[PDB]
Amino acid sequence: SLENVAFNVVNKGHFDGQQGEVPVSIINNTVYTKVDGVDVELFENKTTLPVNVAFELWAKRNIKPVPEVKILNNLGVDIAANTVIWDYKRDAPAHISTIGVCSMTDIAKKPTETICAPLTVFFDGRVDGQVDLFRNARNGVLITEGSVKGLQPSVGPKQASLNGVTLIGEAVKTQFNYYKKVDGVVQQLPETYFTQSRNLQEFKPRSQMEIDFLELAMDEFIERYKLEGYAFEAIVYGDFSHSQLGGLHLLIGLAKRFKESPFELEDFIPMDSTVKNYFITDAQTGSSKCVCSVIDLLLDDFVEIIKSQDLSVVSKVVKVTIDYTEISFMLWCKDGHVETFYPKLQ
Amino acid sequence: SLENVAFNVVNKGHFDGQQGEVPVSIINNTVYTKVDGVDVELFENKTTLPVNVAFELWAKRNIKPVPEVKILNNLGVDIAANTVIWDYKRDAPAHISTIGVCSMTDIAKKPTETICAPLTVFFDGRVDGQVDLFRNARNGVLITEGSVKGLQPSVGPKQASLNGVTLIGEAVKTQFNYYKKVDGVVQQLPETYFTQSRNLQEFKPRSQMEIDFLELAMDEFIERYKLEGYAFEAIVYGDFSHSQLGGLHLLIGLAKRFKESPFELEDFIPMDSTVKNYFITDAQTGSSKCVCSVIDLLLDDFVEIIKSQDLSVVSKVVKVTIDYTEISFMLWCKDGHVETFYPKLQ
Amino acid sequence: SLENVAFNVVNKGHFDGQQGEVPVSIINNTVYTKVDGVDVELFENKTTLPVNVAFELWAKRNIKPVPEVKILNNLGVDIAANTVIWDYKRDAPAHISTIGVCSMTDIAKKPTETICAPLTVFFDGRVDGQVDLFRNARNGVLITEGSVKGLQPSVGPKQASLNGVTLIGEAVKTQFNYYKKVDGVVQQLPETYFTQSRNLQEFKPRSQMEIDFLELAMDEFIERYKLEGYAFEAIVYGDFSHSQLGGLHLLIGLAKRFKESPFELEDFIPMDSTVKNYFITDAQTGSSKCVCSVIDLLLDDFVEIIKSQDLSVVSKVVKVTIDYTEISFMLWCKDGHVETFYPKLQ
Amino acid sequence: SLENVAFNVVNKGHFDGQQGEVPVSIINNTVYTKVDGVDVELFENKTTLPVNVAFELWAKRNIKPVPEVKILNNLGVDIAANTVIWDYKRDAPAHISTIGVCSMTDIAKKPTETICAPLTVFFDGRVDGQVDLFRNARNGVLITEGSVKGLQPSVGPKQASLNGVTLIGEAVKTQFNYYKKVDGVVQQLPETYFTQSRNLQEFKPRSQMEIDFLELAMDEFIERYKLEGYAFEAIVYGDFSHSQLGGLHLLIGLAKRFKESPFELEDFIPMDSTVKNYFITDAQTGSSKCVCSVIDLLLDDFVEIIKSQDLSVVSKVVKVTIDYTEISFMLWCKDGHVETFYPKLQ
Amino acid sequence: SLENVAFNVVNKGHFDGQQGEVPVSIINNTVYTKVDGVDVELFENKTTLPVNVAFELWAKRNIKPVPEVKILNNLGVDIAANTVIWDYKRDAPAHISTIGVCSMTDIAKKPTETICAPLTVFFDGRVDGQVDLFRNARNGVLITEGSVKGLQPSVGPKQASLNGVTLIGEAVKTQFNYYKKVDGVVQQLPETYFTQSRNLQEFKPRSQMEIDFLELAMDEFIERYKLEGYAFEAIVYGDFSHSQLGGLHLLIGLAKRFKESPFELEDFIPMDSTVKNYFITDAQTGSSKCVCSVIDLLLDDFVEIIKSQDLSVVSKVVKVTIDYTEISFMLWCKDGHVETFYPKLQ
Repeated sequence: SLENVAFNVVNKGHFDGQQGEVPVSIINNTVYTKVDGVDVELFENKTTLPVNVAFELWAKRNIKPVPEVKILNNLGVDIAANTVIWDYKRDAPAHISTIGVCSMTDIAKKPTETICAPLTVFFDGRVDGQVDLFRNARNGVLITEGSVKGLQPSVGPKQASLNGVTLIGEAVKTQFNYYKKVDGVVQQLPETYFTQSRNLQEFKPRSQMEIDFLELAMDEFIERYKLEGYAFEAIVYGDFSHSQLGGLHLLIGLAKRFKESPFELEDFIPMDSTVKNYFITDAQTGSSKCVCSVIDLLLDDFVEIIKSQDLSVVSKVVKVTIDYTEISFMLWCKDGHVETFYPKLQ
Repeated sequence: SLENVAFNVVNKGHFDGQQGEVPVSIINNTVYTKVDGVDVELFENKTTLPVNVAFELWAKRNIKPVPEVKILNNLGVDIAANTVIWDYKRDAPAHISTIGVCSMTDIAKKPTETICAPLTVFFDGRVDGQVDLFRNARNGVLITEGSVKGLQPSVGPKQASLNGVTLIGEAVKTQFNYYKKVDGVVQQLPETYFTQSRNLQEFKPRSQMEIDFLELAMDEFIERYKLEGYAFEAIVYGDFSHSQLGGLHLLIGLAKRFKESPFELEDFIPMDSTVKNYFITDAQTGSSKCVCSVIDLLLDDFVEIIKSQDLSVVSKVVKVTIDYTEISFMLWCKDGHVETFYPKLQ
Repeated sequence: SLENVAFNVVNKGHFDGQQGEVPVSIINNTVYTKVDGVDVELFENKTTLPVNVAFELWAKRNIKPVPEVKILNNLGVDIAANTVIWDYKRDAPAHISTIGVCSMTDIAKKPTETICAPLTVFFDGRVDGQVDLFRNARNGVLITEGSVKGLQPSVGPKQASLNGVTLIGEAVKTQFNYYKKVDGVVQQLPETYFTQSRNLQEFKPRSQMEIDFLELAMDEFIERYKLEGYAFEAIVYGDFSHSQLGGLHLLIGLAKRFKESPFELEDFIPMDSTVKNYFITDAQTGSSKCVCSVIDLLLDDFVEIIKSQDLSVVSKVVKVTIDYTEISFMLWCKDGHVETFYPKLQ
Repeated sequence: SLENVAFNVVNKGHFDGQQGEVPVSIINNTVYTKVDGVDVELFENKTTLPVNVAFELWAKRNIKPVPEVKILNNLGVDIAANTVIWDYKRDAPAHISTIGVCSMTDIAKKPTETICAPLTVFFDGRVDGQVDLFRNARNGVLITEGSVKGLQPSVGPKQASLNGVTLIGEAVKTQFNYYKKVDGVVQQLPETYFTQSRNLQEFKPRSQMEIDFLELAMDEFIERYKLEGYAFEAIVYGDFSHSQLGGLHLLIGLAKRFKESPFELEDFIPMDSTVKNYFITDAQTGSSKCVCSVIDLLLDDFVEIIKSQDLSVVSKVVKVTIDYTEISFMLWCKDGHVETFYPKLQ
Repeated sequence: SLENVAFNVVNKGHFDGQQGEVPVSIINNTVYTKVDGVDVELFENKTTLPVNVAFELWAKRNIKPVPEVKILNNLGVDIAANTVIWDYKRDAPAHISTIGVCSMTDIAKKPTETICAPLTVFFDGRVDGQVDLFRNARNGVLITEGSVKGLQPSVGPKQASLNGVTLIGEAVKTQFNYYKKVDGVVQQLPETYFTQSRNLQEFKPRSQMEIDFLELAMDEFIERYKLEGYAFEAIVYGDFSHSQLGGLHLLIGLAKRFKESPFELEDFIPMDSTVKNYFITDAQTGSSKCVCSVIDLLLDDFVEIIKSQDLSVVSKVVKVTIDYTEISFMLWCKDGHVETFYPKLQ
């Protein structure tokens, strides 16, 4: 019930299944509740769904640490089992349909129904009975905080999403084991690098090499870590000398530049992806690139990736498994050294 | 509950207090329900209220014969006791607030609370206990289908409103006895004429004089009923010879003209009133008046009113009690005969 | 393209696949085009879809005679193959998804894809290759204007829908042969009666018994056709003597009453169904029923149905196959004669 | 002022320049006023303009007989001098800009400013000083009810538009003399036929030939008026024997067909033009044409036009001056008789 | 007038009663004005009121230092006398109705009318004649910057709200004397603590103990101020070791934590109250509580409150008068020391 959902929201901050109702008014894609005679905004609908439907899905969103939406997208997750994964990047539910959550968006009450068999259902082992549900599911992705009998685990990212806050858990567990079934057969998830899901204005180094990159100058870091011939001056640090911005394809380089000269990042596709494209405008020099592909990889991981390449090729597409998906990089080299390395197709 | 209100609407045509819910989507000031996977419109909000609030008030509207909104307005009714009077002219609730109906519009649960004491509460004797509630109310209007002990009744209009259909009841009782209390004192409602609440395109004569007016020509009807010197040719039949339309202040004359030449009536204040103002454009001659005051009185009643006037005055304002309210008419006369008679202030 | 769709609409009345564009402005769920410098409304979105999506689906609607939406719903049709069935009752597409029509609503380009296998796809034999597509479809409904090799046909209703106009075709063929496949197996469609899809204000008799019903009085028609003991006075003609309206469950009886006394029909679920529920208010007597189940059966067909019943039962649920679906009727009888016969569950 | 405009609307039906204000609430592209504590709708914005701007322009619309919008469009009128021409077909102002009417839409206060020199300003001689303004205007169209010194008049249509009602005036003058200036030079308006601006459901014959067409059968009318060899059976009466509707390009033929069999006319470009295109669906036969060009010419005028053609040509484009604009007709003939005659380019 | 209100807004920043008008366009719940031919946004309606009504109320808001909305709510203020109190937390007027401000929201022109007698009217002594109006008011709250003859004052908070900025005035007076009348009798306002209305990201200590709390560690501050046995480690500093966040019920503790580790505060009821509830998510540890009751009391005041309690009780509800209202705290103790102290009912 709309009024019951609003009662739960005003009294517990989210839907907890408590009984009770409050007066609700809907207007301008917004849900208001009346507190002491004055209307108070509870929810502004930013989705393509009806306002009441979006309000109910947002109230019933998972408030426990959940995998980032990019991870679920790369795993082909189409729907979640008896929960709502809220996409905080889009301010919308991460999946079109639900299973036993909202009457307007449900396609089934339980993930065992025939409509969910072709779909890759997301299962959370922390909920009782979902491991068995995944065991009997034709297609599904399972996350657990521990081991599963007879199933080889895939270690996921250290970080997870908690109410829209991406963090590495200390008081809560955010590292999950990932399991995937396709057509009833348990798959072996590929060995992968993971993006760190960091922010430009709140960048924090997670390794010694990243610390050195942030504090040391360009030449000192390049010489210290034996990174001559890999075009780190352009790929990571970025070139701001021409009207068209060069390189700057790692979030750590953008953060280092932002520390000295705050610039502009236009996120013209505001969603959660392994590779993010930005319309970057440098506020100090005026160098700008309309499509700048940025990936937030650990600098140690990116150094390993670039050093594992074969430099004796002019043009070559590099396939790297990042966040359980294959990211294709363009590798331009000359005279046995790198001239360019960015995610292709920007 | 919104969903429960919609369940009642889809299963019973209105709110009947039945338990159950249906999937509901709200968009574009419209309430949709999902029937077999496709959204079906249940209600389009034409009010100034929030869409869900208006939907709930419309579902809980009185489906029994109720007094016309103009009658309640003339009696000073500000609010109804535990019911919603729906104004079908405005497609909106007839009163801003409610008593024990909708959480968003309620000012009280029962009419006995202190907030309802200054307000003139509408009481329906057909509902059990409302006669006693009116007896203890400081201000109120009571309607009954029978007598009330110790209270002198006022006979109201023969017709009432049934789901937006104004009719004189045959299988149901539409004539009510009216009682009014002001500051705890029972008032004597004035003797009044009543408008017939008829429509232009569905006009039906309710008296022999009206039949004669509709069939007989102007001169024959005027001579037959001894109506010489009262300007019936202009006041009732209307003058379509000049660019500015003359007279035509009785609905029966407009209906007679519409039978021969269908014309235009712009209702620029679409509400329920004893006197209606129209922007009339005659489609045959081009005569038009931007403000034409029309009252739907019984022709026999209007003849009595015009013949009860004193013709030996040049200009005089005539006060007639119509629908429990005082309607002021302008009476222009010359040489002991009427030149004009219309509701004043148009 | 939105602009190309609008170009086709302004130049051909619907989408015909012609190249060209016109200036388009979208506002207030409405599509406007500019003709000679002034904006002209092309489409008002009454659906739950985005305005541009609904505009494109409406432009690409089938303009050939198509089965009524109620027939497709009773056959379990979930989606149409490479066409849009427009539901003119709801002013919306009859199906949520499309196959190769609109990028925003498509789930597949051709009905042969895996996503369409569980769905009952609607196939039109008048389109080249759709008979073969239906032959290879797991679930589907096929309509043809002629015979299909090896497939036993089911004769459908005489009438079809042509641009929202239900008619029995003379210059065009509106009677179709119906074929159904469930899980790859051709089904035998049950022998059924068909509703006539007539309107109250435009009722036309399609049989001699209907003509007699319309012209003859109650007693004369009942005695002429040997209809004593089947409660035709209540079930068909209707009882307007009490406050609660009695019977009136056939559209022909409502039309006969409307001819003498125009009344009110509130269609509180405005969709296309075999059985329609109305909030009926009789304008002459005041008799009203909030839920009146009305079915537009041929009077000869209804007489056969009521005479095929076993009168020696007090209460019995009658299952009649109407419009390829099972309609359940309540049959109350006493002393070997009918007291009541209406669609159950109103 | 918005509130002053609403005061004028509620007290006079339109803007009359009276002082005073009323409480106004704007919501959902609708202007509401509060009468006795309840909001009453004054105006629903159907234009592309802001709701308050459209409300002000609608209140200040010309309430005197004005030329039909199609006539002003054919004369190239871009703007009106100190008045608003309301297009009742579109429920919008006929011109984008105004001169001294509304602050949001004004481009000038008087038509003498430099911005109005390239524009063809509409002048009304019935307003004092507008004849002199037109005399000094570079581009303009003048209408008068009488003669103008030194200017040769062009006799316009007998009918005009009065508050959205097209009529031939009896108590008011609706026939105007038309004058046009282009680049400061008085033009000679071409001799033209005029459309009658009649409606399908309210068709009234304006000539003896039209009366005969309506009452007499096809063969009798064709033989009586010597109309053999001009394909009147198809062009005017229409062919309903095939799936594609044939002919029916005169409003009188559509009205004659509508008298016997009411059909469907989808006006997919709802504006005012000399030639109207309809998506016609015949409800009796099923014959339908998505683009049917219909012109409402006097039948005597159309007979003269078709008889003034040279029948000894296979294909020929006929240019007819109708409503001060050149309408191009396609004329297909064989063996010295007409096979087809419709407005070209439908 | 809407246009006059907009003129005042564009020329003075708010309504000052100046004459003049500017072109105004209303669309999408937004008021635009035209400056040099381009529309400029003046106001975005975030209220439940009509856009023009909300715009007028916002323009006429009090721009002088006014009591915080929480204070007026705790005093039972229902309406303000001839002024608008704008609630900047909700971006809406603090009261539903007005007295002599806006025609659409006024219930009276002066606070002396009968409709305002049951309501607690807010009076501002800084406006001439409002002290006398409060003297004759049945129910009211009066604020003055000085003494009132014969009335015992209540010293209010040091801070007030100035155009949405809460500050302790230096060039202006923000400390008011408060007076309350209920049913015509002057009340004695209870002795109370006052919240400091500080922000998390702009926290500034207002006492020496607060400075020590911010700079000193947990153990040093607890030992210095003799705060052993009152569970300051949990109640104020907060526990971030478990998945469920513990304590953290004082804004100073949240600010201290935010200084070291910026976290998330979801204000799911965005209004002004003495006790605020937040959905807190700690970005460093992952500890989160969906309902965290936070009160911004002076740390010296909270120490006095917690030390004035009787520790020899297991469970006890503590009633503290804060901001002229009774705040109920839960006090759990064991072995003569505090285990928990938070506002109850979160």
